[PDB]
This record gives sequence, structure tokens and C-alpha cells, in this order.
Amino acid sequence: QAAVIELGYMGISVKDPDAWKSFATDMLGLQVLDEGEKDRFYLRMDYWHHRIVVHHNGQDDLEYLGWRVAGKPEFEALGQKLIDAGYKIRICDKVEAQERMVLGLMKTEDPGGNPTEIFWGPRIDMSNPFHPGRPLHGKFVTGDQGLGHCIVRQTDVAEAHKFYSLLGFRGDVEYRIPLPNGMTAELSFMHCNARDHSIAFGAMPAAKRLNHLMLEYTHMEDLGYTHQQFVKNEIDIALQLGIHANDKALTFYGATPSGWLIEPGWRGATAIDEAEYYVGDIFGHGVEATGYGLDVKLS
Amino acid sequence: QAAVIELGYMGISVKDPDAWKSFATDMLGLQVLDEGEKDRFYLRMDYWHHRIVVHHNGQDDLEYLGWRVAGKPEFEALGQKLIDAGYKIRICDKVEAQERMVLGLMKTEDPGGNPTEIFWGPRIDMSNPFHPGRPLHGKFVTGDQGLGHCIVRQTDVAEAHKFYSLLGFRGDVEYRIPLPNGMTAELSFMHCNARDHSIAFGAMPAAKRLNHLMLEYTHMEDLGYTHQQFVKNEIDIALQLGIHANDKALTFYGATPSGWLIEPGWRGATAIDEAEYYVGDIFGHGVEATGYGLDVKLS
Amino acid sequence: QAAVIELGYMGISVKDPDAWKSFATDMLGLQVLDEGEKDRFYLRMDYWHHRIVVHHNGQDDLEYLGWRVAGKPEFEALGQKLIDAGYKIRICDKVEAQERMVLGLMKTEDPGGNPTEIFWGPRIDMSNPFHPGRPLHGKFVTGDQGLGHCIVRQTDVAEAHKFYSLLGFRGDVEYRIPLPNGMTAELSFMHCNARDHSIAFGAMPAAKRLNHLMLEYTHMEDLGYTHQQFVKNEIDIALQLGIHANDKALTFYGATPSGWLIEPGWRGATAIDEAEYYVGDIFGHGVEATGYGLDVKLS
Amino acid sequence: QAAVIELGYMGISVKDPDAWKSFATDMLGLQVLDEGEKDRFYLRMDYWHHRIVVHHNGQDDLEYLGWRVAGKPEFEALGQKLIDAGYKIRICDKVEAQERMVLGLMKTEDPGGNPTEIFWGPRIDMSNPFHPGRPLHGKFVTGDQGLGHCIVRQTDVAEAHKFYSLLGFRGDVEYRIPLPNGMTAELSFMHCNARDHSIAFGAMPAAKRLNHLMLEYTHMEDLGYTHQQFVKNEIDIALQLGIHANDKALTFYGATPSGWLIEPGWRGATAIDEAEYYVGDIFGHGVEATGYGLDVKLS
Amino acid sequence: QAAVIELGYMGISVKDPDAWKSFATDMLGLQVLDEGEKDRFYLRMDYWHHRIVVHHNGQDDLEYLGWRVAGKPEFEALGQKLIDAGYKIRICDKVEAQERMVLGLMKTEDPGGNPTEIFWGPRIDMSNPFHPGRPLHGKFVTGDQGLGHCIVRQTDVAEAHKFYSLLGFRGDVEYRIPLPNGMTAELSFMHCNARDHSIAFGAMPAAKRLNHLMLEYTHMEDLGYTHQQFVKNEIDIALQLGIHANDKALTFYGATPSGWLIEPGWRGATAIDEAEYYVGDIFGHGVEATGYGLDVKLS
Ligand SMILES: Cc1ccc(O)c(O)c1
Ligand SMILES: Cc1ccc(O)c(O)c1
Ligand SMILES: Cc1ccc(O)c(O)c1
Ligand SMILES: Cc1ccc(O)c(O)c1
Ligand SMILES: Cc1ccc(O)c(O)c1
Ligand SMILES: Cc1ccc(O)c(O)c1
Ligand SMILES: Cc1ccc(O)c(O)c1
Ligand SMILES: Cc1ccc(O)c(O)c1
Ligand SMILES: Cc1ccc(O)c(O)c1
Ligand SMILES: Cc1ccc(O)c(O)c1
Ligand SMILES: Cc1ccc(O)c(O)c1
Ligand SMILES: Cc1ccc(O)c(O)c1
Ligand SMILES: Cc1ccc(O)c(O)c1
Ligand SMILES: Cc1ccc(O)c(O)c1
Ligand SMILES: Cc1ccc(O)c(O)c1
Ligand SMILES: Cc1ccc(O)c(O)c1
Ligand SMILES: Cc1ccc(O)c(O)c1
Ligand SMILES: Cc1ccc(O)c(O)c1
Ligand SMILES: Cc1ccc(O)c(O)c1
Ligand SMILES: Cc1ccc(O)c(O)c1
Ligand SMILES: Cc1ccc(O)c(O)c1
Ligand SMILES: Cc1ccc(O)c(O)c1
Ligand SMILES: Cc1ccc(O)c(O)c1
Ligand SMILES: Cc1ccc(O)c(O)c1
Ligand SMILES: Cc1ccc(O)c(O)c1
Ligand SMILES: Cc1ccc(O)c(O)c1
Ligand SMILES: Cc1ccc(O)c(O)c1
Ligand SMILES: Cc1ccc(O)c(O)c1
Ligand SMILES: Cc1ccc(O)c(O)c1
Ligand SMILES: Cc1ccc(O)c(O)c1
Ligand SMILES: [Fe+2]
Ligand SMILES: [Fe+2]
Ligand SMILES: [Fe+2]
Ligand SMILES: [Fe+2]
Ligand SMILES: [Fe+2]
Ligand SMILES: [Mg+2]
Ligand SMILES: [Mg+2]
Ligand SMILES: [Mg+2]
Ligand SMILES: [Mg+2]
Ligand SMILES: [Mg+2]
Repeated sequence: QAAVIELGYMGISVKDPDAWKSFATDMLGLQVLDEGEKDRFYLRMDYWHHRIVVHHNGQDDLEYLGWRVAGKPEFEALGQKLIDAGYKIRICDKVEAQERMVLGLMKTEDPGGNPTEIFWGPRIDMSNPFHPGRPLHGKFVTGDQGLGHCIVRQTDVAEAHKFYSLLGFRGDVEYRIPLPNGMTAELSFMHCNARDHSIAFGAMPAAKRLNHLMLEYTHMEDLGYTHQQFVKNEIDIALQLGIHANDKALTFYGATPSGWLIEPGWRGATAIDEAEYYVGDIFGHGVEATGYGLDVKLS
Repeated sequence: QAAVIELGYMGISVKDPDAWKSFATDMLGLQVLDEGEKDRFYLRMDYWHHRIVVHHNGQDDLEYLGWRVAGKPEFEALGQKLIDAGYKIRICDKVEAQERMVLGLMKTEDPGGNPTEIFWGPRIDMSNPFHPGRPLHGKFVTGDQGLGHCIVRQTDVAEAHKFYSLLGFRGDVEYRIPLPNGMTAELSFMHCNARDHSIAFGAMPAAKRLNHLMLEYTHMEDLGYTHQQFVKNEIDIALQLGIHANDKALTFYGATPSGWLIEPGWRGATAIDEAEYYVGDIFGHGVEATGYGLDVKLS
Repeated sequence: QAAVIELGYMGISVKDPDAWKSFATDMLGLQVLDEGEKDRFYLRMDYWHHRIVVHHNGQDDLEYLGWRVAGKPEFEALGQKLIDAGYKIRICDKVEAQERMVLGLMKTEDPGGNPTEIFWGPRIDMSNPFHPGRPLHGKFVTGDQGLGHCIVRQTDVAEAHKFYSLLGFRGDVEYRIPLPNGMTAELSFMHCNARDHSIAFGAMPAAKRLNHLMLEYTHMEDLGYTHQQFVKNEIDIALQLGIHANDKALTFYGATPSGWLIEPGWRGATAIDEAEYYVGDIFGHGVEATGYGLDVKLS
Repeated sequence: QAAVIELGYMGISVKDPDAWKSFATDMLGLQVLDEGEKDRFYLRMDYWHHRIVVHHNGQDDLEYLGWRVAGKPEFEALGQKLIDAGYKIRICDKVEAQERMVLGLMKTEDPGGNPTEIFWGPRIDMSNPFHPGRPLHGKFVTGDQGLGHCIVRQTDVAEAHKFYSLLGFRGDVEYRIPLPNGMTAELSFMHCNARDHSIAFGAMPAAKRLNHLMLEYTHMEDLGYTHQQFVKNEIDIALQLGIHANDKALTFYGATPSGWLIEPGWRGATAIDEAEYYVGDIFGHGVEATGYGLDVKLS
Repeated sequence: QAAVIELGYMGISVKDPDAWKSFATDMLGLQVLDEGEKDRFYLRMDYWHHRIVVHHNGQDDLEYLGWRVAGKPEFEALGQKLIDAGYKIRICDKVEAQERMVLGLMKTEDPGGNPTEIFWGPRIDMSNPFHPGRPLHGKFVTGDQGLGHCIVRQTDVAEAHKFYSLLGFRGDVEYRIPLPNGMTAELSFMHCNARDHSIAFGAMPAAKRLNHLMLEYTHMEDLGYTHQQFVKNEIDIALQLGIHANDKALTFYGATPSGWLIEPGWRGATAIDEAEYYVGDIFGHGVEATGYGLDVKLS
């Protein structure tokens, strides 16, 4: 059955490109690639030409998520599936596909308004191995798991679930978290490969499309050094170190120059098709810096 | 689903059979088998009776590619599939099948005019283990991967892709290579088993059906010795040693007595169903000898 | 898809039960189980209550082959498949099923006239571990591979193939063996599990239903001792020690007291779905004693 | 502790070099190497320049056994050990060492009169991989196990044992075999590496220094084919196929053109330091052709 | 027994430090570390503070080899062993040890005049992971194998062998290579850990202490890219790509800015204690650029 197989790339727009270059390299160990374009640069994690496009003169938010399918037959099948179900899509011409450096490209929006791209045939620069922006003990976990995961804004969880399910994702409510005001927040997490989740959401108020992006190190030492960099440089940590009940990953959440959060992590477990839920994390992920997309403790 | 499972055998015709015997044995380590026929001999690589038929009084080009299916049910299913799709096929009688030493045989041509045979039931001489034409450290990689791969001539890539897809192959454009004249050459690569590719093509001008045949050694030492044989004997090397971005194989391309190229290699990676593309090889495969099927550098 | 999964049991009839008890125990290492019945006894190989039923006052030939399916749903599906295709079957009542010690039983004949039973739910005596009729270094290869294999008589190979294919077997002509008279004998071999073949046949003249039964030792030492027993006791060996091209097993063929052959063996390879053929065995299996079901050399 | 580590090479002399070339290649699969010397040629089994030197104008017997030590320090230590114990040795000059193609060489005789050489630094031709004299499924077992083993003549087992023990071998009486005349033959077997034995002997009357040489195939198929070659060509088999109780190897013993026996085999077990004994082999090794070094059955 | 366990560090002096920084980073992928010292900088390969010290205002040759022992007890034992055998050593004070960044240090010269240091307790910067001077697919092989190997000048091979044997190395003559003038060059290779050799030499005329330094990549792709860098930048290659008979490594030899050779390589085999010799390499290592420390082909 035709399905999305990974979060292949994403685009963000920023107001301060120079701050983003220093942040990405020094704080995270990502590689900056500048192709001489006036309005954008790239961040690499592996052999792909890029994983993140960073657009200038921007909004400090997500621009697009790029979801990969295996090839042209799955691209065509999924496109027709979306059309048959009543979703509005546009099949892109050669110029637009070349902009993203993919062989085939279609554009749509998810039910929450998040620009969503489906593509086949990423550009891989095997001649240009990843070279991190600071020394690293290891590298990033990508491969069959794609670049990482995001929590994005939604207005109707059922509608969002319908859309991502059509795309081949699996998952449902995995957390029922008590809120300070007596309500219970339901968070849904969906997978499309071995990464425990690639997309997640609730129907929570949010000023930005993007709540956080999670990037995963192969080595615990790089995660620890990254955490220390945030502390040393007095960068806000919204949720402190902890371990998630679903994916078993060791992570924290820190501010980016755009105000949405980065979640550096290590040791994510394999996705499971069998739905379960929790009322909190294993421990940690307590609130430190207030006033971010995540103001409430997870355990 | 019924599908081609390997490149089982191939036939070539040559103007100089004696030169071909010395080339195949000394330069490559293939085994010559002469069954006393006036007009042909065989080259072996493994337990199969043969992998290559070498016809005399010839054209210095490919005569046929022989694609294996698992058995009679898949043979019949694929035959009917070709007929239903409007392709012209001929089901061969016992005499023609016996000529190829197979249990069932059908003949057609691919959209580029390359004679294409589909068969089941190869003859295996378990009593006669491979005995290479020169001493070898190892042997050849065949088995589930078939004999090797070819690049062949096509006039319409989309039509070629349709035909091979019907036969059960998977793959698409994997290289977009800049050409000296400012154009971009698109090369497509298709697999039917664990070998990264078994057939590949672009819509490129070509005097011969066959651009090159790739044969894979189990041992790096045999590849190195083969490379040294080409250098020592001053045989043209069209593309020097390098590593492909798609299959990760260490290979070079040298002249055969027929003028098309042999690509001896080592360390091919497992095929992947997920389409990606590159703008060049990892490195190497630079042009040395000019005037062959490949005049342009691959990295 | 519903299919036969193993040769579960078989029945033979004999004129000399006492000779058969001594032969089975001393020459082969099978276990004799006598349940006090006037007209039969059993031979064991493993935890099954039995693998071979030996009927008295007999014909020195095969009485029935018992083919297992996984359970009742597959039994019912296969029964209906046979009926729909025009084959005559009888679904057995409780008394007949109890005679065979199975939970469900149907009876038919293959196109060559060989009585064929299909059943589910064999009786396993876990409380009664196999105890061989002579000391053994090892045991027998059974399990997922069933008891062994037989070559049986057929009058029309295509009809036989159709029947066994309906039952879920796979396989075709694997040998084209030159005969002394200038003809070529075609032998077909079919599998229904990991055993390289469980049933095989050609359209060859035969006085008996059963040409041979093959039983496989886990240990080479037991095969060698068995071979030595045949030599020491001057029991006819029709085909001497050799190795088959298809299953790679080390075997010989010796006379039983019933005149059909036993093929003791060791080291059978895993079945393959990809059809190939040979013109002889790896070596050995030359003719020694003449006048048996196999009078012609296999290599 | 300084010790012999393998049977590295051996020398034989023959009356019929041409018969020996055909025998070694066709019957055994050894590689003939002729360096243009008037009086000798070589047999190869692996990457070593050679394992067996075949001298012309000879006696149809063993000329020397060449025992390897790890290096110069062990060579010197063992030389001094032999001198201290009262054995007569000669340290060879450069010319004599070069004849054997070794870096250091000493010559002596064992207590039975068998010329015995101790050396370090064999010549290995890594550029020249083994190329068998007939097609082989596999190759030979050499490496840490050396070339094979011999039974040689002795007049005093205790004296022989003392000598080989000084050289670093371990082992003792492993067989007490009943003889037709009512006596019991004691055979001793000694190891110096993982090969179950490299040298063995009893105090038995013998016209030749060499009773037999055992060579081990990696693949059972090559052993079987070799056995079939002896049968087909009507070459005397002194002891038929069987399995040894000590090393668990499948072997037979056949005549060479020199009248002493070759023991082709397969599946030798790892040497053990713990002494045990047997009164016969597992089975087989019965007498067929009479009048050879071995006239008595082993089981 | 106390012994040297690896080539831990080395010092070189150069006339052109800027050329060396560009060469080391771009051509080899080494990491430049400048600690602000006026007269030296460092090259890193791994977590060690450094592996190579590069001194300014120099002689374009080796300054010292630094051989590690396990700890203080082995340092003291080896020091006393050298004194007892009549070698001149100096035990260094704290200032000299701190210069090398080691816990204990002694200085001597080998019999060929090559400055030789023995130390315990290297400085490891676990906080500062290796960051190569160009992007790399992999990293370097160091660890238990130390930094690499050198061939250095000697005037008396027996004396050199005595010295290195006292230090705990093992090895002897491994090559007897025919020279153009009819002589035979003997080369000796010694190991002190799993690296096939760490030091090697003959008694050959040489203008420099250092003939070559070998550095080993984990990944074949980095070796290939390095080879391509030498070709592209028209840097002299003295011996072309080939494989050594002793260590089985794929290597070539290229000019450094100091005129002695670097030998980049991949796939070195484990050292063996059993001495063997060869008359050439497996193949390759033919002469290209003349006028370097190696003017003669190795195969
Ligand atoms: C900000 C921006 C710039 C270019 C694009 O193609 C896009 O999608 C967004
Ligand atoms: C919500 C939104 C609107 C426009 C943008 O360019 C963007 O990144 C986000
Ligand atoms: C907890 C949360 C915060 C912001 C979001 O956009 C979301 O989907 C969930
Ligand atoms: C649950 C799961 C695990 C691994 C996968 O590759 C996948 O698609 C789903
Ligand atoms: C592994 C670990 C250690 C300390 C923490 O506070 C935590 O959340 C996790
Ligand atoms: C509650 C939760 C679980 C896993 C995540 O990756 C995350 O961001 C939040
Ligand atoms: C040249 C040639 C000869 C015989 C054939 O069967 C064939 O296909 C081609
Ligand atoms: C193009 C072509 C035509 C005829 C042949 O026999 C051949 O090998 C090729
Ligand atoms: C690059 C190339 C050259 C010749 C061909 O026939 C082809 O398909 C591709
Ligand atoms: C991609 C792939 C890998 C292995 C196979 O056997 C196959 O058919 C396809
Ligand atoms: C492994 C390797 C070594 C050298 C080369 O030039 C190359 O292309 C590959
Ligand atoms: C560009 C390319 C990649 C892989 C191949 O086998 C080949 O011949 C060419
Ligand atoms: C001879 C015989 C006896 C009983 C049976 O049930 C049978 O099938 C055959
Ligand atoms: C052919 C045949 C007929 C009756 C039997 O009982 C039997 O075993 C065989
Ligand atoms: C060779 C052979 C002999 C007897 C048979 O019944 C058969 O099917 C095949
Ligand atoms: C070819 C094959 C191998 C194993 C099996 O279990 C089977 O049913 C078929
Ligand atoms: C393993 C083996 C040994 C001897 C033989 O004759 C044979 O056929 C097989
Ligand atoms: C020719 C052949 C192959 C395999 C067998 O089991 C057999 O009985 C015969
Ligand atoms: C017969 C013979 C010839 C030369 C030798 O060196 C030797 O030991 C024996
Ligand atoms: C006993 C004996 C004597 C001389 C030889 O040359 C020989 O090979 C054997
Ligand atoms: C049994 C035997 C035969 C000959 C010998 O030389 C020997 O040592 C033992
Ligand atoms: C008994 C034994 C086993 C292995 C060896 O390497 C050895 O020297 C001894
Ligand atoms: C494995 C084997 C088979 C038959 C024999 O006679 C023997 O000795 C060994
Ligand atoms: C009795 C015996 C055991 C092992 C051998 O190798 C042999 O030649 C004899
Ligand atoms: C050239 C140089 C400079 C400082 C040192 O300590 C040394 O050994 C060499
Ligand atoms: C031979 C030599 C002399 C002095 C040095 O500083 C040096 O590096 C080498
Ligand atoms: C072959 C060679 C060249 C230079 C040296 O210093 C050496 O020891 C060996
Ligand atoms: C020969 C060898 C192999 C590994 C080692 O660690 C060593 O010291 C020696
Ligand atoms: C692996 C390899 C390939 C080509 C060569 O020339 C060589 O020496 C080694
Ligand atoms: C002849 C040789 C072998 C191995 C080496 O590392 C080397 O430099 C030279
Ligand atoms: Fe997250
Ligand atoms: Fe190719
Ligand atoms: Fe059989
Ligand atoms: Fe023996
Ligand atoms: Fe070297
Ligand atoms: Mg989940
Ligand atoms: Mg592909
Ligand atoms: Mg089969
Ligand atoms: Mg023993
Ligand atoms: Mg060595």
C-alpha cells in the first residue's frame, strides 16, 4: 500500500540568519551549507544534500514539511487517494521540483493549515559526507527514520488524524496529561517508519505552526554536550532533561532563535503499531523557563 | 506477483573468437567452455552450464539478454501480461528452448530494439564446478543476483521503463549528470533482486546495443589484479577506478575486443526500493581513454 | 492459501512382518511399536505416535500417503478446491479418522492411482520419546520437513503435476537424464515445505506404486553405519553412495524385504522455489545391483 | 615454550614423474608447479610456494618432512634443546636453506631414520593463488593445521615419542587394534596444532618410510569425486571409506604411483590434549585391495 | 613481560608549516591543532591530544618516534633492561615529560641513529572528539594499533632487530625483493600489537631518517578520495595503488611537502607471530614518480 515513509526535509523561515548559523553549528552540531543563494541556506545532518532549508526575511516559523514516498508509483497512488478523498493538491512542475531538489513534488496543506509536501527522489550527495558544525563524538540518527519529528498546530485532531492516516501514518492518543486548570490534554503521536513518532499534535492553542523539532544524536555524549551548551550560554530550557514514556528517548527542550523549541535527544525506541497511553513521562521534563510552546510539565 | 528474478544469461556475437577466449580467461578469469559447436562457445562464472554465449561470425555487439522467472506459472503469467499490454512475444518450441538450455523460453524485444528473452529452468552443472581461466583469489558474485548488469541503448526512457516495470523491475532516474555541452544526462537504473541494478539506460546516442557489462568479483584482490592486467597489456581504460553513488561498488571500465566496455567490480551494495538521485559518483570514474561508449566523467 | 504442509505418515503392506521388524530396527534404526493389533504394527521416527503403518497379509507395496494440512480451515478449503476441480474425494467419519489417529481425514487417489490421504491433527506422544531400534549417534530429520520423500508411479506427469499443484506443492522437471536406449528420462520433484522434495515422479514403467522412500539421518555417522550394515549383510544396493544435484544429500539406495528401495541419507538442503534442472547428479549413484526400480545410473 | 607448529612441507622421490603429475592433478586436484628444474617439480595446495617437492630419479618413498617453528627464536631454542638432549643436528647454510625456500633450516633424522627438517620462514606466493589441477568445489584445509599428516616407520615407539615430544608434539597410544594373528597393534598419534594429528606411528614392519599421507578437502563433494576417480580408474583402494574414532574424519586410502598410500579425507576434528584410546574406528575402513602398507581392517 | 605496546606519537620537523597544514587537512583529513606555540603545532587523528608534533624551522625529516608502554612498572622494567644490555638512555624530568604531554618519558636512539622515546601515560582529550581537516566518510584506525607505521633508516639490520626485540617487538625478514642491479633487498617488519607492523627497515641507503609513514583509514571511500586528491593536485605518487603481501592493506605512496612519503591505506590485517616471507606484493605498487625513498617496484 502506498505510504509516506519518512520526514525527508523541512523548511523554516527566520528573521536572523546569522544567529541561526551560529546556533545550528555551535549549539547543535548541524552542518551549514551555503550555495550562494541570496534568500536561503541549508542545514545538513547526513549524506542528503540537506535536511533543513533556512529561508531569510522570514516569520520565525515552519514553512513546509517534506514527506517522502518510496517512488513514482507510490507518489501517483497517494496523489490520487488525496484527490478521491476530497483534498486539494497541486502537482508541481519541473522548476518547483528542482527548487526542492526532488524528482517529483506535490503541495497541499494539512487540516491545521500546515504546508505539507509529498515527494519522491531526494538528492543525496554521496561525494560530500556530513561534516558537523562543531566536533561530534558521533553523528545523527536519520536513515530509515528520517530527519526527526515535529509537534505542529492543529484545530481538529480527528481531521488531522484522518489526513495523516490517509498518508499511511499510524497512531492515536498516547498521552492524557492533567493540566493546572483541571482539564486533561490529549496528545496524539503518529509514525510512518521505525522512528517512534514523526508527527504529533493535540488541539492546543498555539501562536506558531511549529511547537518543536526533535533531532536525535547517535551518542549520549553529544546530547550531554549540547545540554551543557544551552546551560553555559544561558539559553532558555523550557522542559528539563527527562525520558518519554512512548519513545524512551532522553531529551530536553531548548529555545531556538525563532522562539519555537528544539528537542535534542538520544536513544529513541522502535515505533509500535499497538496503541497504548500514559498519564505522564517516565520522569523529568519539568518546567524551567516559562513562556514557550510548552508551559506544562510532562511528568 | 510474477516477475523477472535475475539476469540469467546473455548472448554476444564477436568477430574474433580467439581474441575473446584469451581476453575472457587472462584478463577477467572467466572459464571457456567449448562444446565442439562450429559457431559458438560459452563463458562460465559458477555452476550454471554457462552465463555468456559467444557466437562467431558476429557483429561485436549484444545478441540477447536472458531474464529468468521462478518457474512455469510465472512464465505463463508474465507472457499473458505482455500480450494483454500489447507487446509482441513468441513462445518458443522445444528445439529453440534446447538451444538456450532452458525448460521454457519466450522471445521479444524491448522498446529500444534489444532482443529480450524470458525463460524458466536454467541448466545447472553441479558436477562441474567453476574453474577460472586464470588463478583467482575468490570467485564471482552470482546466485540470487544473477550474472551482473548491463547498460543498453534506448530511444525512449519512459517506454523502456514501462516495459521493464511490467517485467517486475523497480527503479527510476538515479543520476542527473552535467554534460560538457551544458545539458544534463538522466540515467535510470532498475533492479529485480538484491543486485543494486541489473539493467540501466538513458536516451543517449549509441552505435551499439550494449554500452557495458558489469561482472563482480567476490574478492578485492581479483579486481585489483584485473585492473593491473588492463594497465600492463595497454588495454584502453575508458573510465578509471571509482566508486558508484548508487551501488557503492569499486569498479573501472575497460575495452573488450568487441569495442563495448567491460566493468569489472567489487563490493556492490544491496538494491533499495526507495528512489534517490545523485549528481555524480562518490569519486573516481574519470575519463582516460576517449572514443568509447562513455566519454564523460561520472564524478 | 490452504496447502499440504508435510508428508505426515504413510502406510505400507508387507508379506513378511518379522523380516520387516528386524530390517527396520537393525538396518535403519527405526523404532517398532506394536499396539497388539492382529494385522499391523507401527514404525516411529520421533515424537509422533508413528510415521509408518506396516500392514500384514500384504502386497509388498505402498498402501497410502498421508499429507498433513495445518488445521481444519485448510482441510475444508482444500477439500472444496478438489471438489470444484472435479476430483473425487471422500470425507471420512470418526471411526476411519481414529484408525489413522488423526482429527480429520479425507481419502482420494492421485492421477497415477496412488491412494492419497489428506488430514489434520496428528497424534503426538510427547510422553514417549523416540527410542531407536538400534543405538544411534543422532536421530532423524523430521519436524517441519515431514517424514521423508517418495518417488511414486505416474502415467501422466502433467496430470500428476496438476493434482499436486492444487494441493499446494511446487516444482517441475529437475532432471533430464540420458537413458541407455537413447531416450531422455524427465523426472519431476515437488516440495511443500523446507525439505527439498517430498514427492517426485516421472512417467516411467513400474510394477509397484512405490519406487523408493527416503529417510534422513541427522548424523553422517548413522548413515555410514547403515551403509555398512547393507554391505555386511549382503543386502542389494541398487544405486551406490552419491550426492544429488537438487537436494545436495548424501544417499544410497538399498533393497527392502518388499523389493522396493529405501534411500537412507544425510544433509538434505533447503527447498528452493526457483526451478532449475540438471543432466545428472554431482557424482556417485552408479548402478550396482540390477533388477530394481532404478536400473539406470544418475550421474 | 618453543615448539613445532605445523607440517609445513615434505619431499618425496618418484620413479615416474609424468604419472605423478597426472595422478596429483586428476585424481587429487593438487596444482603442479614446474620451475624448470631438471630433477624436481612442486605440488601446491594453497598460497605457499609449495607443500610437496617431487624429486625425480627416485626411490618411490619419503625424502624429508619439513616441520615449521614460529620464528628464529624458537628455531634457535629448539636446536639447542636437541643438542642438549644428545641428538645430532646440522644447521644449514644459505644455499641449503634457499633450496627449500626457507629463511632458516636445520636437518636431522628421527629415531626411526626418517629425515626430519626444522625450519622457520616459509615462502608464500600471495600473488599466485592456488589453482587446482582439476575443477574443485572447494579447496584444501591447511592454514594453522599445516599440509596434512603422515604415518611413518618407527623401530622404537618410546624413542620416537621422546623425540617428537621434545619438538613440542603431544599424544600417545590412541588405538589398540586386534590383529588376525592374536596380537594387538598399538598406534600412537601426535599433534602440534589444531589438526587432530600431524604424525603417527607404531612399531610395525614396513618396507617404506612412508605408510600414508593424508590430505584434507574443505568440501565433502571433492572427497566424493576423488573416491569416484579411484573407483572409475580402477586404482587400488586398500581401506574403504570410513570414519576415524580419533579425528572423526571421513576418509579412504588409495594407492599412489609410488606404492605408498594417499588418504584423501574431509571433516577432521580439532586435536585434544586429553589422551583417550579406542579398539577400532567408528565404522568402515575395511580391507579391499591387499598387499599395501595397511593390510588389516581398522574397525 | 614488559613491552612497547604501540607507536603512540611522533615528531617531525618541517621547513614549510603552512604547506603542511594545507596538505595534512585537505590531502589527508588530519586535524590541525594550534596551541599558540611559536615553534610547533599538532596533528590529531582521534581522542589523543595529538598523534604528530610538527616542529617549525626544521629539517624536513623525523625528529622522534614515541613508543608507549602500559604503565610505570613496564616503563621502569624496560629502562633497566636497556641499561643492563648496554644501551644509553636518559630518564627525563618533569619539564621534558610535560613537553611531550606524558606522565613518564625516557630518551634514547635506535642503532640507526633514529631518536627513540619510550613513555607511559599519554594525554587523552575525551572532551575534544576528532574533527577531521576535511569531511570524511569514516575516521582513522588507531586504538590498540597505535597511530600507524614507519619505515626508518638502519645501517645494521641485526643490531636494529636486537634493539626492537629488547623493546618487545616481534618480526624478521618478510620480503626478499629482486633489485634492478641483480641484488636482493631484504626488508624486515616488526609488530608490537595487532597492527601488522609498526616499524620496518632494511639496510638500504637513505638521505633521510624517515622513508615513509603509513596512516590507515577505516573507510575505503576516504582512501579513494585521498588518492584522487593526489592525482588532481598533481602531487607525485612514488608507488601506485597496490596490496601488500604481509598486511593485505590497500595503499599507495605519495610525496609530502618534506620529500619523504606518506602511505595512505585501508584494510590492514592482524599481525601474526609466525614468520613468513614473500618475493613481492600481491600486485600493484609499481613505480610512477621517480627520485623518492622508494625507486623500485614492490611486485
Ligand atoms: C519563504 C519561501 C521561499 C521560497 C519557497 O519556495 C517557499 O516555499 C517559501
Ligand atoms: C503562519 C506562517 C505564515 C507565513 C509564514 O511564512 C510562516 O512561516 C508561518
Ligand atoms: C502540546 C502542544 C502544543 C502545541 C501544539 O501545536 C500541539 O499540537 C500540542
Ligand atoms: C511500527 C513500525 C516499525 C517499523 C517500521 O518500519 C514501520 O513502518 C512501522
Ligand atoms: C539519565 C538521566 C539523568 C538525570 C536526569 O535528570 C534525567 O532526566 C535522566
Ligand atoms: C509527551 C511527549 C512525548 C514524546 C515527544 O517527542 C514529545 O515531544 C512529547
Ligand atoms: C548469432 C546467433 C546465432 C544463433 C542464435 O540462436 C541467435 O539468437 C543468434
Ligand atoms: C545491432 C545488431 C544487429 C545484429 C546483430 O547480430 C547484433 O549483434 C547487433
Ligand atoms: C550513458 C549511456 C550510454 C549508452 C547507452 O546506451 C545508455 O543507455 C546510456
Ligand atoms: C530492493 C530489493 C532487495 C532484495 C530483493 O531480493 C529484491 O527483490 C528487491
Ligand atoms: C579504493 C580506491 C582507491 C583509489 C582510487 O583511485 C579509487 O577510486 C578507489
Ligand atoms: C553512473 C553509474 C552508476 C552505476 C553503474 O553501474 C554505472 O555503470 C554507471
Ligand atoms: C491393508 C489395509 C488395512 C487397513 C486399512 O485401513 C487400509 O487402508 C489398508
Ligand atoms: C497396487 C496395490 C494393490 C493393492 C495393495 O494392497 C497394494 O499395496 C498395492
Ligand atoms: C525413475 C522412476 C522410477 C519409477 C517411478 O515410479 C518413477 O515415477 C520414476
Ligand atoms: C521453498 C520453500 C522453503 C521453505 C518452506 O517452508 C517452503 O514452504 C518452501
Ligand atoms: C562423501 C562421499 C564419499 C565417497 C563417495 O563415493 C561418495 O559418493 C560421497
Ligand atoms: C535424481 C534424484 C534426485 C533426488 C532424489 O531424492 C532422487 O531419488 C533421485
Ligand atoms: C633426492 C634429493 C634431491 C635434493 C635434495 O636436496 C634432497 O634432500 C633429496
Ligand atoms: C629409504 C630411502 C632411502 C633413500 C631414499 O632416497 C628414499 O626416498 C628412501
Ligand atoms: C600401522 C602402521 C604401518 C606402517 C607404519 O610405518 C606404522 O608406523 C604403522
Ligand atoms: C589440542 C590443541 C588444539 C589447538 C592447538 O592450536 C594446539 O596447539 C593444541
Ligand atoms: C558417510 C559414510 C557413508 C557411507 C560409508 O560407507 C561410510 O563409511 C561413511
Ligand atoms: C587408526 C587411524 C586413525 C587416524 C588416522 O589418520 C589413521 O591413518 C589411522
Ligand atoms: C625540533 C625540536 C624542538 C623541540 C624538541 O623538544 C625536540 O625534540 C625537537
Ligand atoms: C637527520 C636529522 C638531523 C636533525 C634533525 O632535526 C632532523 O629532523 C633529522
Ligand atoms: C626500502 C627502504 C628504504 C629506506 C629505508 O630507510 C629502509 O629502511 C628501507
Ligand atoms: C601477533 C599479535 C596479535 C595481536 C597482538 O595484540 C599482539 O601483541 C601480537
Ligand atoms: C582494489 C584495487 C583496484 C585497482 C588496483 O590497481 C589495485 O592495486 C587495487
Ligand atoms: C614491502 C612493504 C610491505 C608493507 C609495507 O607497509 C611497506 O611499506 C612495504
Ligand atoms: Fe518531541
Ligand atoms: Fe555499470
Ligand atoms: Fe530420493
Ligand atoms: Fe591417516
Ligand atoms: Fe608501509
Ligand atoms: Mg506510537
Ligand atoms: Mg536503484
Ligand atoms: Mg526442487
Ligand atoms: Mg590425539
Ligand atoms: Mg609480520
